[PDB]
Amino acid sequence: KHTGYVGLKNQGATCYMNSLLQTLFFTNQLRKAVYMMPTEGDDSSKSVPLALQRVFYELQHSDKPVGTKKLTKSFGWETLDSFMQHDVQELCRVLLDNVENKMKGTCVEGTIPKLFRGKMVSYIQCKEVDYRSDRREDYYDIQLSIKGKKNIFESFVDYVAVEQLDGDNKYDAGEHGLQEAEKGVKFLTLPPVLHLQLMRFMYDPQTDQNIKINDRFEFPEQLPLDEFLQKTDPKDPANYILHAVLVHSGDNHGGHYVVYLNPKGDGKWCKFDDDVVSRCTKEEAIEHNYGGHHCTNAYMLVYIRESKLSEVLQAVTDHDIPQQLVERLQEEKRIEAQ
Amino acid sequence: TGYVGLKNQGATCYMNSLLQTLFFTNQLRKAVYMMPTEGDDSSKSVPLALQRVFYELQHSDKPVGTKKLTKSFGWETLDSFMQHDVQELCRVLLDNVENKMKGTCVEGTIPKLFRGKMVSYIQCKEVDYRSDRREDYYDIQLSIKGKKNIFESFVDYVAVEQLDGDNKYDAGEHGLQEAEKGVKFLTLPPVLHLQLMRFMYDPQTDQNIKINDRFEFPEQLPLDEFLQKTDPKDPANYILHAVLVHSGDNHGGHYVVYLNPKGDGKWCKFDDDVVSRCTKEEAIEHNYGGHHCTNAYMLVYIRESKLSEVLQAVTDHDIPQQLVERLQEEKRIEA
Ligand SMILES: COC(=O)c1ccc(CN2CCC(O)(Cn3cnc4c(-c5ccc(CN)cc5)n(C)nc4c3=O)CC2)c(Cl)c1
Ligand SMILES: COC(=O)c1ccc(CN2CCC(O)(Cn3cnc4c(-c5ccc(CN)cc5)n(C)nc4c3=O)CC2)c(Cl)c1
Repeated sequence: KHTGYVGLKNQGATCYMNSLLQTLFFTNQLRKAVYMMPTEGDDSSKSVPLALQRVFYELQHSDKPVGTKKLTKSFGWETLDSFMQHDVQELCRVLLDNVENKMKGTCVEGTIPKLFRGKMVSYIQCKEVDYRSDRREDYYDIQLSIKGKKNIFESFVDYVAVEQLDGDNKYDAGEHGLQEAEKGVKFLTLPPVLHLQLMRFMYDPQTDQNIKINDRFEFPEQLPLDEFLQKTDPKDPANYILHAVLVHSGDNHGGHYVVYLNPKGDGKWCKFDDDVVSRCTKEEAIEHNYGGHHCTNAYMLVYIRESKLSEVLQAVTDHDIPQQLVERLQEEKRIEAQ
Repeated sequence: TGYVGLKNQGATCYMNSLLQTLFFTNQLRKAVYMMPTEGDDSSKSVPLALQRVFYELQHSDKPVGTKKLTKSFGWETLDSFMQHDVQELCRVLLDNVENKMKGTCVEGTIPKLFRGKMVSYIQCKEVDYRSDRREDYYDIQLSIKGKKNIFESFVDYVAVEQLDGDNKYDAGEHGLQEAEKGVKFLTLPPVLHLQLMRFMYDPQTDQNIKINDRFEFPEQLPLDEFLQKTDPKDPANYILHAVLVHSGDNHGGHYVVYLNPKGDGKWCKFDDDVVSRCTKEEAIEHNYGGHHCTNAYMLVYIRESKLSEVLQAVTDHDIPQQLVERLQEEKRIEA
């Protein structure tokens, strides 16, 4: 009510889910394209696209906290710990893959790659012979190492750092035999919506299963990324605006998951805590989640390219929801009300 | 502390708390070890799953897992535990074990430990008719809204209710009559499970909401004046054994339990895998509530006179060799 935004019910150990759902919902261009999916023939029992349409609809219209049971049912994560055994980016990929496939053949085909997909090069360059292997790869999200790094910039420096293949890890160069080489990645494109997960756990033998890295890790409100591009572009520099901060406090999957957002990209932040949505300060959304200098910190960041902000966050009206969809969900709600 | 914890493996809410609370019911634990579970399916048996959890809590150096248990009684959905009160889960477990103990040398352990008796009376005002009927109970739900403490809650619980107007009592001959109904406790069990009514329907909305009001409970609880008839050689004096605590507003809040397992006033906090010695004030007064939203929702009391028996020592010998061998082979196969 207060903030203009409604929250999501707490209905299980769904960990990152309500955070990710709010984050996706406020990707306005995505929300609109999801509204356009042709789901009239869909089975309301099995359709992930319809379930996301329903959730987004309620988030746009409802005054009361929105429920998500049909959604988790639709993509089959219903056990006591099914969310504990997946990272947030896997849930994102399930959701986005479903709706992307559903958009095939429609006027919004390719929305998901347009918003979230970038491209990178992986190379192996032989040092002592002349042979290089190049592999262009798409990515929808980036996992950044934080252990030993102070900020996003050092994480990106680490990401594109050259690795040496020598000694017992020499590269199989085919007819050139075993060779000393160097292996690394470079960014070719950065997408309009940039999903960064921070590596906040670590599966090491010395730590048995998984411990949470609670170290301080700084991210800026404004992130410039041109220097990590293979080739910059003067008519659109890679300047990114912080949009979402998904936060975990505690040490285990019983910890507290919340998400901070400035949904208009205007620097005015709210905290989304399941059913409770509250106005908050910039400091509480950003610095306070850097981590102890004490276990409350960010594990995922969403950035939007400056040049794409107005389009990615384009206004959404009630009229943007097609009439059939509105009547189907209204009838669901009337059937429930009886 | 000498005590091991339980793994966080889901939104099990009160389960780990209840589990520790029942494990440190030493007499219950011993009787659980004695159940004849040798022919039981290691996947179907709730009694075996309880034996296995208890054994691990007694021996393991590492946080103890609970998955075979939750499978055994089939609460495996995302919100299985959100839709049940703690006393329902306790009853599921105790019904399972009690039934398994039928026809065994420990038959009756569950009622002996947890089952008390009250009388429910209906007394007619204008005619001469009184109906007395005994009811049994394993737990008591105490109203806290507008109650200062446990004493006032018990006073509310035995308070007389008027059956008048359009809810007159249909006694048997005198016809519809104006009467008054109430309960008195006939007996109080050696182990007293008290759930506090910490949620209520709020008219201002239309959900259940959590009452975070202050509510006091004592370390020593005299309950004689709530009996129908007292016993001058054995007054109903109880000692606080467990404080099951919830902090927050919702089932995503934080569940912990405080215990003094030996009845000696040396208190520990059980937070899943973390078991930490703590002050008496942190177990007791700090969980009264008032304005964190951290407070007791369940209390376990033990009759003073029964203390040393309920908390009788349990040794490795008390676990039959067949059960030990079965669980050992179970963890051998896990390789
Ligand atoms: C046992 O109790 C705990 O210890 C504990 C419980 C919950 C949490 C919070 N949740 C952590 C996971 C989450 O999905 C964020 N997230 C996602 N991916 C990660 C990868 C990573 C890197 C590379 C690749 C290959 N391409 C795949 C994954 N690594 C190394 N760490 C993470 C990570 O934290 C969402 C929040 C934490 Cl922090 C600790
Ligand atoms: C928005 O609110 C929340 O999301 C919220 C979420 C979790 C909790 C904590 N959990 C509360 C339930 C718990 O089972 C304790 N418990 C048990 N039985 C109760 C009855 C009662 C009375 C009579 C009868 C008929 N014989 C049956 C039940 N009533 C009226 N209240 C309770 C109660 O609190 C365990 C801990 C709370 Cl406090 C609030």
